[PDB]
Amino acid sequence: MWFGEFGGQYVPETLIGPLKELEKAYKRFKDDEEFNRQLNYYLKTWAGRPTPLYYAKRLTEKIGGAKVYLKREDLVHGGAHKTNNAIGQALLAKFMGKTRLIAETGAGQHGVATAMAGALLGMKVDIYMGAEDVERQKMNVFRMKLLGANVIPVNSGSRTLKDAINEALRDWVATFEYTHYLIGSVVGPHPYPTIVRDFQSVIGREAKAQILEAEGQLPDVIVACVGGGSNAMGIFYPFVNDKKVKLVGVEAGGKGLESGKHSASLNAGQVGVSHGMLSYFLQGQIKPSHSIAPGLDYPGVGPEHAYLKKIQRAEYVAVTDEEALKAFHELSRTEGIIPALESAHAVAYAMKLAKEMSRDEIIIVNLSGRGDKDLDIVLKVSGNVLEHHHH
Amino acid sequence: MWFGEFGGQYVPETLIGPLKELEKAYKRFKDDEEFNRQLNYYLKTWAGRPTPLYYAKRLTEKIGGAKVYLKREDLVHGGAHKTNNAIGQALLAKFMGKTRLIAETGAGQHGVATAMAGALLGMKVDIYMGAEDVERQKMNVFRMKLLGANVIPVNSGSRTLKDAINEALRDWVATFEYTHYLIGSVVGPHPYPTIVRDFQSVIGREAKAQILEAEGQLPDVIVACVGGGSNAMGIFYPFVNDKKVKLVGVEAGGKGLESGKHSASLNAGQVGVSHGMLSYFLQDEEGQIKPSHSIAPGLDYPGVGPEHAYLKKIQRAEYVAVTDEEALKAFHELSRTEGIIPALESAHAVAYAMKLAKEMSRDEIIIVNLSGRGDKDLDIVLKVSGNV
Ligand SMILES: Cc1ncc(COP(=O)(O)O)c(CN[C@@H](CO)C(=O)O)c1O
Ligand SMILES: Cc1ncc(COP(=O)(O)O)c(CN[C@@H](CO)C(=O)O)c1O
Ligand code: NA
Ligand code: NA
Repeated sequence: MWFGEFGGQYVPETLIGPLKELEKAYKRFKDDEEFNRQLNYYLKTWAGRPTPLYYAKRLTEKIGGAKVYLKREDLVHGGAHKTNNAIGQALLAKFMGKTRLIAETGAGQHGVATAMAGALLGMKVDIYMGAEDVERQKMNVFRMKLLGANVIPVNSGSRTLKDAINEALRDWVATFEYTHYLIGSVVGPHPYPTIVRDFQSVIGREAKAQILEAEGQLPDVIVACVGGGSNAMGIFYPFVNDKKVKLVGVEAGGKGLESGKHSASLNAGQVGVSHGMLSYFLQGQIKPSHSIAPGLDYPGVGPEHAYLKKIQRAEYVAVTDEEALKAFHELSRTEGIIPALESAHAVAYAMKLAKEMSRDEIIIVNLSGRGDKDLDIVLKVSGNVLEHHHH
Repeated sequence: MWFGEFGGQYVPETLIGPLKELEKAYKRFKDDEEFNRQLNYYLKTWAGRPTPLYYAKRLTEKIGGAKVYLKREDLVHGGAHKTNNAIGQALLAKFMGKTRLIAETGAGQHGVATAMAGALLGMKVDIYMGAEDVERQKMNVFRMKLLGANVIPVNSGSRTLKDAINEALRDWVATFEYTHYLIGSVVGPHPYPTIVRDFQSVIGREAKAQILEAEGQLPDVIVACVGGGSNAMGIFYPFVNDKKVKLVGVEAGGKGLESGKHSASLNAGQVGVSHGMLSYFLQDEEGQIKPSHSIAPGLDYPGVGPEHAYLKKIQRAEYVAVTDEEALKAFHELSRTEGIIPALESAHAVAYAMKLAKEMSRDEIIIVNLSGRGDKDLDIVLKVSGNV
């Protein structure tokens, strides 16, 4: 239910019924032999798990400090970690007898992942997406439609991710008998922060096994970008009880923390109740975020991160648009890996942190997705660079 | 060198030395423990091998015939099988002491794969690409630039893949002491058809282990699309000596085999010589190499590898064609039914597998090589199919 003070289930009575049935089913099926037979089968044969853990040898040597490893969620089917949660919850929906999936999306990656998982399991898919996001993500919207999903543009409110979540919750209240609302991050009312984190925890379990195989020891630091916080919780959670392992979440610093154009909810947000949970939200109404990374757009953050921040188990930092863009280019040129702009925030901070650390020490960076989806954004900025040759 | 009467080394004397040195180096490193340790390390940790073998259960049940399995080369780093060969040859080049990679590309996929492998290994990369292809593939050209590679637009001739290969060979003759020419398909003079097939054979070795693990038996048919022929050779080669396993290569039927707008070199072409090999080519009465057409950008090489010409000759493999229309329907079908957006090249294989499955029995098994993912093709499909 709660993570310290944070999280909870602060919703109207119309949502209590749907959420209670979801909790019961989840407790029912999470450790069921037949459910896990199918989930592991799809994660293996369809999604391509396990993803590798890659030693960024050239990057490590260039910086001249700590060893930089990359957990390669960019290689998951769909090109992002979102698929892990999409498969888990969609299979849960199938086991519950649901025939329809709905989901919110901002960047379009979770919408694509949900569309993919729904197509896989023969379920109807409607994706709620803010009209301003629909406009910025033409090709992800087209991907969703190719996969058999319908994209419902949300014209209410600010026409962004927060509004898409609002419309999806309204839909689910009416249609929960046959519809499962597939939330895409560790956010919303209980049991969603737990369910999404549980379905992303495979990342950390693989990473722990892989780093023990590669280095004979646990990492000194784990760095992941934090939007809502699902990829970060996925890689963090299996290391939480290893006190050796430092955990660093990287939020979108945008145009600077002083500018008020960022998505650093943990850093500069206010504690409040929204979307059925107590957590940090940026504001005194909740406002749309800003980041070069379309995926770091949720105005709040998961309550388990708010908890880990308060008990000082994880540190949370910010990286600017400029810094993330530099890391996008650096990783591409140095390791031949084009990262998602979300993931590039984590790469950017890991590079700064590696410089200050010892050559015997180990950083794992969660590479939450690949950057094919971001090429239009990077082309637009790269085309506008003045004297690109000598700079 | 020869696959029956096909293959050879039809190059000027200036390239015999470089090809001899490559052949010597390859024979040495192919079975070297350290070379193979490093290659397998990069294929595992960087490229993400093994790729899974996926049972397309919904597609199988919709068609109501044979079991359709998909070898998921769409999940290799870069999104296509081209990476397997790019790493192999780039590592070979590094072991030979070379500092520079050059490569041809038409669709841009091999160009990207070469740029990725060169970036990984700290080598300079120049990609030769026909100006007509540069214009069609601006995002792949941009990918190559992001990876640190220099794309050289080829303005001579027809300004397509055949002209890029000619310029690449021109470069290599002058720069071979420090440059490796990283050919992207099972084409060119010996030893390239052999080397590329060997570096793609991992696909078939995995697929064989995976199908035995899944079903306890070898497949009845293997279906792969055939451009130059590398993804097909990769999945075919380990099953060649298994007599019961049928091999089906799928060429681009384009607007139709009678339309004169296709890339079916085995089905409709003539025996000829180009790019250092004796093989099947689409060539006119003047002996000149015709333009290829296909909705799939990657099925644009106007010939085919000599090992496929051989397998056709001895009737070990069958070669068929699938039209633009059929490939496009399969692109949509797979996306909707299995949640996998395939490359348009791979969709040719999917299209034929769907036709072939319907005729066959429910107990029988088909493996389709899904050579790449379709993210690169979304603009093409948006234009041709339209928005929804
Ligand atoms: C590749 C990638 N990496 C990271 C994130 C951040 O989300 P997380 O903090 O839940 O991992 C996103 C979010 N993307 C969400 C929100 O916009 C979506 O609807 O697609 C992403 O697409
Ligand atoms: C995804 C995919 N699948 C299949 C093929 C066909 O080539 P093959 O027959 O060598 O596998 C290609 C070729 N693509 C080549 C030739 O245009 C390139 O330079 O990129 C491809 O990109
Ligand atoms: Na946020
Ligand atoms: Na051809």
